[PDB]
Amino acid sequence: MRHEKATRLLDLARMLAGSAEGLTLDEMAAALGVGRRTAERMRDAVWAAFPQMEAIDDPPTKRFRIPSGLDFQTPTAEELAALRVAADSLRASGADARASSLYALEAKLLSALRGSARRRVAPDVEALVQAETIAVHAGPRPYEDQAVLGAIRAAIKGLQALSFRYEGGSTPGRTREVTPLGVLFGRSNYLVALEGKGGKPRSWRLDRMSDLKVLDKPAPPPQDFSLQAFADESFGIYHDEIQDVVLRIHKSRAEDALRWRFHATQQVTPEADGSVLVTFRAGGMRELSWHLFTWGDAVEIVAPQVLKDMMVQELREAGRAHGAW
Amino acid sequence: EKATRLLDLARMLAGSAEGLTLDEMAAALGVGRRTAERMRDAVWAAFPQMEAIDDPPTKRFRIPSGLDGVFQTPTAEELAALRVAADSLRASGADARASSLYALEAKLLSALRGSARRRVAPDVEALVQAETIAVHAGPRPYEDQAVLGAIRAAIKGLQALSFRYEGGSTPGRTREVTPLGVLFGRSNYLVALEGKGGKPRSWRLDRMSDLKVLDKPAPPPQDFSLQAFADESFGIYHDEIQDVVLRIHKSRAEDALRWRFHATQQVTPEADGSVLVTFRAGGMRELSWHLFTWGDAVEIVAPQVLKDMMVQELREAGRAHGAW
DNA sequence: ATACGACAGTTACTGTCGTAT
DNA sequence: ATACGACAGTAACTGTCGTAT
Repeated sequence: MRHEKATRLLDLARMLAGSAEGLTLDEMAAALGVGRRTAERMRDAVWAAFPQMEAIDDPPTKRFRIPSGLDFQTPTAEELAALRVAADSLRASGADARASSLYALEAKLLSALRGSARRRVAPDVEALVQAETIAVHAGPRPYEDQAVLGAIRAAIKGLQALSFRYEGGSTPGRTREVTPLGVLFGRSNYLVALEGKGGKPRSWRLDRMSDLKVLDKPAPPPQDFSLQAFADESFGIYHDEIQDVVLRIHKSRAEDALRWRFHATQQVTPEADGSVLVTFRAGGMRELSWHLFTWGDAVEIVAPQVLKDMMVQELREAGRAHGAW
Repeated sequence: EKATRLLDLARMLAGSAEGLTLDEMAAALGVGRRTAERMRDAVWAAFPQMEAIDDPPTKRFRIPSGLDGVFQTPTAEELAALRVAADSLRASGADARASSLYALEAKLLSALRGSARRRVAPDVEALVQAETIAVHAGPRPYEDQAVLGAIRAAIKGLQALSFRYEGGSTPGRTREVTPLGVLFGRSNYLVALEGKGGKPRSWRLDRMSDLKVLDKPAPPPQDFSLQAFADESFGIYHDEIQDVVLRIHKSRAEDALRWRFHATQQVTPEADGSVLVTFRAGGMRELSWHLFTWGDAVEIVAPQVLKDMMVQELREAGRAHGAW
């Protein structure tokens, strides 16, 4: 028996899918006409592609099977359109990984409708998807190398240390052992991970990570660590000292201020004089100084001093560099 | 990667509903046309029910059945991707877009068999807590289901929409337009033509009320792609389109390389180490806000309207904060 | 038993180029 | 326009063989 490397994967997945009790490596090798070792490699491959694949030990041996795992109810165009423009927005940004997964969810999701449903909602969704676009922010393009990303998620799922060369941060070029905490998709993307004894989480730019390896050591994360909370410690990406920020939006821009997102923790309070008071705690003053720049003259930096300072040092730096003086 | 591209192709042809050209299979897998032929010849062996449909003067190929149910089950990774993309909008402020993906997620889990759903449910939950998307600060989008509902309905009926627009030059006038689409962004906008040969202009959804879908045909142009219109600006605002050209000093040069300024982009390393960035777009304020991010490391060489725009807003805030 | 590498040695995929019905 | 070889040159696949659970 046989058929070429590319199609043997479907052929083996189909086999483990239609087996009740599972097949052993020597059963696969005989059904694939390939022989023990590369059937192992093929079993490898389809487990990668079908994480639903389970193995059952009836010792001494071991049998592998893909259980059913599916039973459809034909969602709406706007649901589908939502999914597509979602994925469209992501590949438009350069987030090829997040986009890929969503395009794959779409393909399998479409295929699972009937002859009728598929061609019937088709022009519906593309009508919608053309009548919707997400504006793309200017900024850095995220590194989404599903090799490095797959390695992170692998280590995280396993409770295992991740290892990589990092070209950044005070001593480039060299191999680093971390406890991976999570992935922070932002301007670029970041590994959130503890390095070394008694560390506290640091941000590792995916742009700068080569040569990942999922080590065989346990690296559990602190039981008290929350990726969200870690992200919410800063106004943007940078984790400075966490400041108490106090801003006063002029009345001219109060309507905006009252329907605006400054931080996850914001309290906005309207004032009798029509101005609006904004308080929140966060690091990332520079990143904050930038956004305040888009408020023009309608914002007063009440607190903290260090914000006031960086706002002005930033201002005068561009001001001479473009001739505002 | 490359062991599953045959299977990635077979999924694409089972969902395409009318097929791909032999050459757009090559573009959605980055393969080169000849390679794709062999992929097609091998998908056909795995999926003999694949139809070949003439669409002159090329062919389409589609799997009309759907795959085996084992190539259809979505993974925890894809499920988690939907959620991270849902929770990203929920957090943004964009609760109408978000609840269609949660609706989709819901109908995906429900379609799993019981014992399968309970086994993947924790794998995704763990997946969604190891990943989060930074929410940038900015306006909380206005997504009134009834305002969006009205707009889409009109676009589906190719009908005129009339609303009262509290903004612009005579606020309160109820206006009748041809709705072309929606630009989701800082706040959200209706892009729409108004009357005889009008040029497309943007309408804030939060400045709309009294939305009626009238039964007057409102056909759009079909040269018009909403995407083209969106990309006419650097951000949201559509003033006169400028040929913007900047040099990123060689200090911040590696960032300039892996940076997105515009869709009409071109960045090339100059000789002295600088990087030259060129793109074509209106919206000079939003652009000058972004150039503030670079501080001293960017010089504006054209246009002067962007320099005057930068110095205006640079001087506006410098006085406001005590800089000079 | 399976998990899994290191590693000669065959071959398969890639793409370019024609010749077809 | 494809459906297809053919054919060098590139790249992985394969199977044998270790060593570890």
